[PDB]
Amino acid sequence: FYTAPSTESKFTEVLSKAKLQYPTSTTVAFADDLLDGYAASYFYLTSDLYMQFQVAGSSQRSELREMETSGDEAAWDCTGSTAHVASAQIAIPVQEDGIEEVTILQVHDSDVTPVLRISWVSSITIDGVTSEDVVLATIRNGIDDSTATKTVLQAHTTSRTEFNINVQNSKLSITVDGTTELDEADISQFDGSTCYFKAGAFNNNPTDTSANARIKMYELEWVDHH
Ligand SMILES: *[C@@]1(O[C@H]2[C@H](O)[C@H](O)[C@H](O)O[C@@H]2C(=O)O)O[C@H](C(=O)O)[C@@H](O[C@@H]2O[C@H](C(=O)O)[C@@H](O)[C@H](O)[C@@H]2O)[C@H](O)[C@@H]1O
Repeated sequence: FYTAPSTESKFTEVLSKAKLQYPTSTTVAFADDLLDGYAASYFYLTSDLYMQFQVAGSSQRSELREMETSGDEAAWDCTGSTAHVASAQIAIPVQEDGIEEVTILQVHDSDVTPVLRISWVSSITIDGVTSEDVVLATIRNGIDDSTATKTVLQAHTTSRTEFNINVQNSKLSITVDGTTELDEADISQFDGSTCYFKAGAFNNNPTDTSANARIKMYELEWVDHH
């Protein structure tokens, strides 16, 4: 009985440029499936026109993965001269008890490393400073370095928030409601990698593997320029 996100033309283009993964990395719905009215408990359109992702379990996901309209997977040069831009209007609800971190946007390499995760976190400690209930940027220091650089972007609000990721020429910037919160972070450690965007709900390290992470997107698009 779930309404499909494809019924809203504001999502037609990104869905044509996406495939849906759930509850792990396996695709459950390709672009043509998504455009043909795909809907389920973990991926549906709310009555007020949010595309809502929901998932439970450790490291489980309901996530769109960037695709080309050709059906090729997106695999752009992570540090190339072409600008790649993802924009999303996201409402992060108060998360259920036991939900501790939810990744909502990513730049992922074509193998096994997230270049960037934007995530909500219950708590984070960065160089001795503890922040509670914030939205975080995490940039991995390398493919062979499991550590990452972390930057608080925003105090969590239930309000619809505009996020923009701009990647170009080995730098990455993030704006939140129009304000730069990460200014040209270096990602040269992904020279020679290819990359793609992801958006949705990716549940990291829950303390209740039964609780549902839930994320709502009012707008979502990804583009490039030359
Ligand atoms: C890292 O995030 C991982 C996510 O949780 C998902 O599993 C994703 O699929 O892969 C991400 C990744 O590998 O980058 O998780 C590790 C971790 O949990 O061990 C983080 O490494 C720790 O980070 C903290 C910190 O920087 O605050 C350190 O205190 C700790 O010693 C580890 O370095 C990593 O930063 C990243 O979040």
